[PDB]
Amino acid sequence: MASKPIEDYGKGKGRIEPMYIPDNTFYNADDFLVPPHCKPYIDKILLPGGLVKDRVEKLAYDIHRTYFGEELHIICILKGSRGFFNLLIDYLATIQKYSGRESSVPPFFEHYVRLKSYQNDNSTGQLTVLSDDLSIFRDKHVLIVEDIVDTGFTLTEFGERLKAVGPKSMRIATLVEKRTDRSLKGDFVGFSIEDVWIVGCCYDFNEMFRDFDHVAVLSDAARKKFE
Amino acid sequence: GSHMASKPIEDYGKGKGRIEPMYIPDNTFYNADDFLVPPHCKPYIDKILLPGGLVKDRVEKLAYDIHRTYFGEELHIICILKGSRGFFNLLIDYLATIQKYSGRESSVPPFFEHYVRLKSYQNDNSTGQLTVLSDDLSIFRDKHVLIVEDIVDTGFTLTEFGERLKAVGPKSMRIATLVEKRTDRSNSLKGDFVGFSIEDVWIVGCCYDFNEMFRDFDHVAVLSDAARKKF
Amino acid sequence: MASKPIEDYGKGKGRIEPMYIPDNTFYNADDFLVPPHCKPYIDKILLPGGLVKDRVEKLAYDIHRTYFGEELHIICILKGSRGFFNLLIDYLATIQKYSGRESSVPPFFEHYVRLKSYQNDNSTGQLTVLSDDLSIFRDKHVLIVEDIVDTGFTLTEFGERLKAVGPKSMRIATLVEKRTDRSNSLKGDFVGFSIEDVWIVGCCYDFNEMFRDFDHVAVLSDAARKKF
Amino acid sequence: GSHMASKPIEDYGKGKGRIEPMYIPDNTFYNADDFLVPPHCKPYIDKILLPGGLVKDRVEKLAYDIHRTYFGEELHIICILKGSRGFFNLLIDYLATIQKYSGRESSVPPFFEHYVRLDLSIFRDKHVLIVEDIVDTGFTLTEFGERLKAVGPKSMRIATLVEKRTDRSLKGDFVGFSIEDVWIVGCCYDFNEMFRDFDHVAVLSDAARKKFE
Ligand SMILES: Nc1nc2c(ncn2[C@@H]2O[C@H](COP(=O)(O)O)[C@@H](O)[C@H]2O)c(=O)[nH]1
Ligand SMILES: Nc1nc2c(ncn2[C@@H]2O[C@H](COP(=O)(O)O)[C@@H](O)[C@H]2O)c(=O)[nH]1
Ligand SMILES: Nc1nc2c(ncn2[C@@H]2O[C@H](COP(=O)(O)O)[C@@H](O)[C@H]2O)c(=O)[nH]1
Ligand SMILES: Nc1nc2c(ncn2[C@@H]2O[C@H](COP(=O)(O)O)[C@@H](O)[C@H]2O)c(=O)[nH]1
Repeated sequence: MASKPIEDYGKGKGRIEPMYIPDNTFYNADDFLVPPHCKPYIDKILLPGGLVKDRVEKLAYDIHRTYFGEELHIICILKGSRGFFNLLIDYLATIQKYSGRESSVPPFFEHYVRLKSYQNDNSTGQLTVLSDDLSIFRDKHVLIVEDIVDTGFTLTEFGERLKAVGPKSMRIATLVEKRTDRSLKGDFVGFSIEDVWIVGCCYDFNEMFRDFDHVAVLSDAARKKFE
Repeated sequence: GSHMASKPIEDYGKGKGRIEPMYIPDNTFYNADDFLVPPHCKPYIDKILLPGGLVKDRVEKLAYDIHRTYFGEELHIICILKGSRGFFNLLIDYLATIQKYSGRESSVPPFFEHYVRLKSYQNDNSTGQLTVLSDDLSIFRDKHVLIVEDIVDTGFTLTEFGERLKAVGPKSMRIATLVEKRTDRSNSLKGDFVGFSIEDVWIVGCCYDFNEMFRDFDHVAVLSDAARKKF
Repeated sequence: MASKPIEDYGKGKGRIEPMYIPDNTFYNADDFLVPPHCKPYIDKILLPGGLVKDRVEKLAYDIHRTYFGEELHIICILKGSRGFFNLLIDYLATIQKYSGRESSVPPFFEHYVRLKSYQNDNSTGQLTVLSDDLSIFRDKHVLIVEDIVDTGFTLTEFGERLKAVGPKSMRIATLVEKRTDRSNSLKGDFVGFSIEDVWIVGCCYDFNEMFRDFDHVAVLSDAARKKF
Repeated sequence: GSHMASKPIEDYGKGKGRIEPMYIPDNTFYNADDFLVPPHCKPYIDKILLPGGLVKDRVEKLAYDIHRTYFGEELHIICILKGSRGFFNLLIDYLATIQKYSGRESSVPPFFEHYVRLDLSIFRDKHVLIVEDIVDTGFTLTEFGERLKAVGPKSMRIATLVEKRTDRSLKGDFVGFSIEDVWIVGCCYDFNEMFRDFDHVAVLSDAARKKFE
């Protein structure tokens, strides 16, 4: 199951659809443990931390099955928090420890890549991305992990830089994808949500939600407190 | 309810002053294909009522609520004896972690865990077996007691046991349960620390089961016709 | 492989030996998190709780290798929330959830049993606890789980009762065994630690509820025995 | 015997007033057969130095010690981007659980996490805890410490999982273990990715070393 044409990157072709969270749908914050300093800025919860963990477990099972028997290289893109990647790796490590333990099944490799914005030399002057050297990914099966997909610009621009070194396959894992006017889709996606700005778990806003372990929409009270 | 430790014995089973459980509306479910389900349970499960991670987040919040109610007090927790998957094991895990990291409360006796059976449990002294109480409840005289139960459907087991416990004169009596079913029955028993309020349906998964069919199913669901038919 | 002659019960034949803890060998209690109320009764620690967890993970793996692909019935000699059986089952459940053959092997069964034949105390909706009738184990592969083996009399007696219903195989898992001065003394098949003959508290073990929140294992002190 | 945040800056690297680390005597090991080890690692692992569970129990105790020292104060924790983030991640995990279940009695802003390469203005007048996987020569923390002192923090302490008894120097304030002068791998340390899925700590064998050097 690990081979996939390079031209299918960003299409989510043949993927298992994410959990769908309908528009303006939430849980009551009073039903969950929330930090006392965040209470004044949170009244509703989008994704409970426990529901995030159940979907990340399922994505790790889906990933382990797609690459079983193959050497896998997982890239952690350094945008915002490292939260989602850490949780995903923890479950993949546990599954690896038992499923397929009896073989010369080489364990997965982890890699950390940084990005920097760059203005190309063309008549539009539009932005793109510059990466760390990626030559080590030649002829490898690569999984790129990103906290959330919003416009899809980061993974589109990054994707072209990685295509240039000729990897064997390229897929995307992300915790959330937004339904927006704002095209690129992931292959292993946790949730599909409405077009709103979220915080909590691996997301933040000026460190105000650094100890909040559930996902919520950024409120006007938080924007105000801060600004 | 919660809050102040002391509470009139007469309020047992009324859920007075409690923090209301998470409300799960009638006929509301999740897609089983979004979660990890054992292959052998798949023919019997199309929809999930409560994902296992949602169950754990609610148990964490109930452990918080309980700790705040009994802050600075000696607490006796009576667990209706269940197996490894019972609700009391997860609740105790969270209460033990909160207790271990509450440094300012080191002078308060840590909680005491007790096991009860609802029929006469016989034993032999000093033979190292588990101490399970049944006929003699005298150790609870003048103590703060919390009874922990997997689910309140009719609650008759808790009403009958509660009348026996009252006769020894405990200082306070409260109930913790993961799930309470909605009923039109008047004056039905209610818990004080309740995880979820659900429609009156029969559930399996997590601490619940039906002829061992869902012994490794880590989410809660309504017992289906195909599973009822398998027997 | 799951097969094993019934007469080999209690011999520990063909086992993987347990981790050996030498005589008078301890860790400093100041290096670990200990409940303040227990601090006056604990100066040395025998087994840190994380060392207990690493050995339980290894035992679970050993058990999974022995019974892979077979129908397994695990007997918990009744204990509460801190019993060794709960921790063992947590790791066995994880290996089972990710075993590699989750559609082609039957998941294990858990049973709750009393040591002696008392009158059943069962009722509808309550935990099934077996006492007087052990007949469900006829022709089954059975694993009996106990917190610790000292003299071995408990498991010898219970063992004779289970042999009367004719199980397919019988093995024993225990966290600790004691190095007592006997010959032909019962021993387990999946054992966490071999320790010197001393009386222990902490984790699944206790002494008059004094170590109910103590998550490491230690020897029982005279200060502790004095109090009570 | 103190658990208080204030501390003179000139005490940085001296380990003054610390709780000594667990002492692991020279030539003391555990049998590797008593633990779960990845099959591909087995031929390179002669014996184990520190079981993963022993590491976790020591990190939990360090986290408890850290929480008491800064209780009620705003704390800024720096993860030095040198080697693996394994030790920092485990330490933060325990500190976060203690914080979530500790004093819901107001104020005390929860701790902050920061990642530094190898600019510092944000640490002026702050309580700072610098986290490093292991201390060998002490050169990394001596150099970085002089740059941090320049911005004028309120206090500066160090947390590290292991310190080595090298040949006759910098010491941390919250230290897991004291070991002999050997090169280690596994759990939160690695060598050419060879021990990436190994959950316990061992000494790097010459067979492993010679595979790359
Ligand atoms: N906190 C937070 N960050 C977001 C959100 N949507 C996008 N981002 C950030 O913006 C980055 C760029 O996403 P893009 O628009 O390129 O797809 C993401 O990697 C993420 O860090 C959001 O809703 N909340
Ligand atoms: N599996 C399952 N057991 C239930 C359900 N409702 C009640 N029970 C069983 O009935 C017992 C006593 O119910 P109670 O008296 O507390 O309403 C519970 O401890 C539980 O084992 C249900 O929906 N599913
Ligand atoms: N707390 C504690 N209980 C023990 C110890 N040794 C034996 N036991 C208890 O004594 C029972 C009988 O052990 P036996 O001598 O029959 O093997 C065990 O099941 C256990 O409950 C010990 O060192 N500490
Ligand atoms: N894997 C491993 N890395 C070490 C060891 N000793 C030192 N290092 C690496 O060397 C870096 C600098 O140590 P220093 O000599 O500056 O104290 C550490 O942060 C760590 O990444 C060791 O025994 N094993």
